[PDB]
Amino acid sequence: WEQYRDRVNMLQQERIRDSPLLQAAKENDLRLLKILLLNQSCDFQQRGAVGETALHVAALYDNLEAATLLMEAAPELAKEPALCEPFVGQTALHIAVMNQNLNLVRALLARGASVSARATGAAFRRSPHNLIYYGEHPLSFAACVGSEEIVRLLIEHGADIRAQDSLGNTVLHILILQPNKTFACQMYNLLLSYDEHQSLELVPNHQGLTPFKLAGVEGNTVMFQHLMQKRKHVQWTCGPLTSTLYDLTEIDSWGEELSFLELVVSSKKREARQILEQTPVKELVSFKWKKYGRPYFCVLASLYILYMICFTTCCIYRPLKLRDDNRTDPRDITILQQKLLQEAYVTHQDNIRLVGELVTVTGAVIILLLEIPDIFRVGASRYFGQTILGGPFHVIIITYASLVLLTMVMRLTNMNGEVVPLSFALVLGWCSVMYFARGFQMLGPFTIMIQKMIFGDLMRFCWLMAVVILGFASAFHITFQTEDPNNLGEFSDYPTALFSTFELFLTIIDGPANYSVDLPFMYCITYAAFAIIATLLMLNLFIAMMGDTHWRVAQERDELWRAQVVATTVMLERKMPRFLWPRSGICGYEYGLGDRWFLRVENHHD
Amino acid sequence: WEQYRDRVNMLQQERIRDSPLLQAAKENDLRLLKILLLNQSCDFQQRGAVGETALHVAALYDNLEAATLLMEAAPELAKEPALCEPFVGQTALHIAVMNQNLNLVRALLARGASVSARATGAAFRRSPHNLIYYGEHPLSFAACVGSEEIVRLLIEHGADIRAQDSLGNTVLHILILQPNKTFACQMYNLLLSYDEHQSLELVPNHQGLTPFKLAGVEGNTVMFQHLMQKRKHVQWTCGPLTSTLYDLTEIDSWGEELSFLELVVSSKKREARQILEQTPVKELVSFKWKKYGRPYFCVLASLYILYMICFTTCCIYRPLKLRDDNRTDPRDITILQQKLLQEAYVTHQDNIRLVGELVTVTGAVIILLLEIPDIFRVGASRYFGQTILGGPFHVIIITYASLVLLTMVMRLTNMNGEVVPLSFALVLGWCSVMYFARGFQMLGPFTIMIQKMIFGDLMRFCWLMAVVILGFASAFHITFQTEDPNNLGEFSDYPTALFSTFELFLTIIDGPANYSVDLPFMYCITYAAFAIIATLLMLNLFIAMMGDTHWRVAQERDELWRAQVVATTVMLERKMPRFLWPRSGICGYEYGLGDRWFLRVENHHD
Repeated sequence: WEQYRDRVNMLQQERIRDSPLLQAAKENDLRLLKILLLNQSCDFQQRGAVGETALHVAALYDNLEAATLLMEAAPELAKEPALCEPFVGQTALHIAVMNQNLNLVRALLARGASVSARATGAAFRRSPHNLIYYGEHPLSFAACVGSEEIVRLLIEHGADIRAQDSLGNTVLHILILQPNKTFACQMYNLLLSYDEHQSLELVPNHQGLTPFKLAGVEGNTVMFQHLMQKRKHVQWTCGPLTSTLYDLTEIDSWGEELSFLELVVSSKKREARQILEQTPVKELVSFKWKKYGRPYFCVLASLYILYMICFTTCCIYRPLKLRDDNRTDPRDITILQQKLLQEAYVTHQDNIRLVGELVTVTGAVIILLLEIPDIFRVGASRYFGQTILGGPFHVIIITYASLVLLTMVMRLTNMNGEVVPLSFALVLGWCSVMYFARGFQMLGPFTIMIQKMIFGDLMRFCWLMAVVILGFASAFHITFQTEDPNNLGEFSDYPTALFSTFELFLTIIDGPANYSVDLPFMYCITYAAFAIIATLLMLNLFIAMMGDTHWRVAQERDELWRAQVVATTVMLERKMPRFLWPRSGICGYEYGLGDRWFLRVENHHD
Repeated sequence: WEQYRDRVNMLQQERIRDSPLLQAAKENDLRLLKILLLNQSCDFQQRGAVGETALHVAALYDNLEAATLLMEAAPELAKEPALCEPFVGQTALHIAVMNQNLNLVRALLARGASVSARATGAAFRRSPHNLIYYGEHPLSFAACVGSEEIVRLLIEHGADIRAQDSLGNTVLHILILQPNKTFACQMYNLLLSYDEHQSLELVPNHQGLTPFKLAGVEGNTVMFQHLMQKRKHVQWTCGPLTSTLYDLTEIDSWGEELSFLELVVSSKKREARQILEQTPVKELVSFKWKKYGRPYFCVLASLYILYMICFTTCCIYRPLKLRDDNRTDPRDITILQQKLLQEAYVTHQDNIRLVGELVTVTGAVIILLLEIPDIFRVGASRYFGQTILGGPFHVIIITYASLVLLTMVMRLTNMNGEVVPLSFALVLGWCSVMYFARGFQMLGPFTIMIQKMIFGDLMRFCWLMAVVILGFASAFHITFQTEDPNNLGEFSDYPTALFSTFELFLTIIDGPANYSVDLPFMYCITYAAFAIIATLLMLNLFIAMMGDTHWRVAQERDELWRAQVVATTVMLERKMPRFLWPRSGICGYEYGLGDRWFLRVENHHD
């Protein structure tokens, strides 16, 4: 919260100016500081707003001389941390490390500053309010500021490289989370130089992520390449051809419930799908998709299309009889009604439809039993919100299965009105065939474009379209409110006028005309204005903005489709039985590499 | 006027060649000048067309030797200015300063040229006829030509830095108005070096603008950054984090009736909205919008939508009865008429509609008493013409309120025909909901695109559209003028033919066909030509030009939407009560900075 941080800095500067010791520490006025520190009647434990000492203020404003005379006067101030909520564990060593002062860090370490101090304040937690996240320990601070000498000098004073913060992150995790990806790899190597192993690279955080899995999730492609330099083995280089064995242990994750690939492809960060196009991963997912994933996806698409053909055939042949009562309203055109449950199964064709309806019911039950554990396995927002995992398609297939079971309930209890859930089920279940467009380069990018338009600019067109429809529909309705509806019935009542104005917006019905009668002139003026504003202008502006969007997100559509193919492959390997999905890669016992499994990549370089 | 300036130069060169003294001053022929100046029977006060002396002609053509021999011969020519209308106050010192001749300026200043001479001619006023605007005094001329030595030497001779021209502009104002923004900041610093204070930077012009407010209005972003360097205070720099206090005294304008932000966002210059994206301003307006402006705008949008729902409901349930007379015309389809005032309020539902109509009337009265003082506060052209301030939306909401009160007048006086102002009021009042699209990133840019298309290429499409409609409608009308209108009635008379050709232009009605009868062949030829030229070609050309426009002004649409958000925030703070809008920023009495208010910006720089 910006107001809270501003009010904290208000209090901090007020208590710095209010205390002469903190004021002399902030400025370089060492003289008044000297007369203050020759006073032996105080322990120099004066605190600011957040409980910081004068050594913290001297370290903050880079006053090395004021700081060193403070520790000659009071040597215990190096151990003292700040106390209040934004700075629960900040010491002067943290400020000296973050300011990258070698002499100040040496001077604090000479008098006994703790290297294991945890800055557990709210200003150091991984928060989007905070601009940086350097961890809690001075070693992670030194690794993140890029000062290798402070890292070496802290390790020589006993800084734990295995120290974890409140999120469970070690120094490797925090180094991966840095935006300065260039020298973060060099600092990663420098911290790996003191590993000595129960290795630091295999330590997970509180989310269960190792630094390899965290670099996969966060989309750190530079750190991913740097980490897979240490996991590759060049077999031979014959001319331009090079054979390389890549370790698949931390990528394939064969004996793992939650795999590296699933964590990469279901990550909420945009650059995480750039991990899927790196050298060990792209070849692995390409082999998995082109060898097992595409035929199984085609088979599942074929049986789902046959299932929807059966459901459509059962919908067409649904049991209807002639209506019992007689029509008194001339506007009533209903001639048929639903049969009762006893009347609906007295024919051989009715028994065939019963077999098909049982197939439809057990298919909806199969869909629910196959996707409810997938809701319970991951986050429900992450299940239904990810374009890559198939979120809206999961929404509409669960809705289709629920509508099919609701139609079964209404059929068993003789409830009239099955046309409503049957129509929603037909539309949604057939639109769920567009999930299987992911398997093809032609159809998948266009389906992603359709979804991006639905949740994008069609939604923003709908508000202003409803505004124009409401105004012009009310004008059209009150224009024809005094006229005979038998001559022009497009605006006879207000819902009909709203629907007619919606249809005239999209120009899917003709303009209401009757040349044998005299129409109101306000209809002519209002419809001319509606034709200029809605038809000629807002439709084609929406079409042009859709064309601009289609030009602008074409690349992102392509990475989203490749990530959708990877997600489909991961889901298919996870959910299908293991005998249909053999282990990818080759085992490495003949290479002297143990029971590990490897991917062989042969590449040509000039 | 170019003809006037050309005729002045005609006269000027005619009187330069006509007088031997001015001719000898123009050329470097110092010999004939010497025989002229040894004549002691003349005071050498010969004047040209605009009353200039020979010293002016010598300074114009960079004749230093002729000028100094003129000043030895006639020393009083340095005091003499030109006299006529384009050069009312121009002296030879002005020409010497503008030509950047150090020796000539020194020679004029040695013999008593006035440093306080005001060039009040028409060639020096701030005019779009004039290419440059350097002010009226030689100090502003020296500041604007970029010669720092002439500035220093004029101040050493007593040039007033607080001198104002006819527009009230000081040298700081004129330095801001220069297009050469690079060294204008250096000259601004050089003139601020002699300020000694009642400061020069706090002096307003005749428009009330200080140089800070003028740099805001004119969009001088370089001068704005340069002026906000002197109004910022860096608190601390801890690692990559920097905390800076920015002064909000000349930006927020809390106790001022016309604020800096309002003057920036309602400026008629295009680059002024680039002021709103600078470091102290963008954070301030973002905090103001995201903390108070967006919820108040959402609440006002919700109550306006509820008000239009009430107005639409009162329009739907408007009092109508069966018509008294009988229909003799078979083309007449009117079955209902308006009730009288005594007949319209004899029902409980009629009383509910009366309550809703009173709500509608008091809402229109609230709209008028809320926006008429806003017309009187600013320029009416600037109120109704600015896209950023909401000009056309103000036009249509004032028109809607006027139509509602007109409908009240017709209802009270039993005037038939309320459907016309009710229909215009319904369309315009519902289209006024699109004003509240400014609060959202989805809707606001698209509404700006709609307005830019309405006042842009739809207008230019309408003329050629009316041309094609007139020609083809007249051809269609005279084609079917001899035919039976009961078989094809689209072109029975000329307004119907015009409306039908308008609808066939946009393809919102079908082509007139009747296969049971024989149509004229000229209808087929003319409609084929109309379908090729108007439908296939001009519509899609207008759509393609709209798509090109949508591609080309997308960026400008984005700055216009951000400026609209700033304008909405400024209007909401100005018009709502002060207890709903607390003062932005933090007070600075604990920083040793007085009663000023500051914005704290914490930024990260690597």
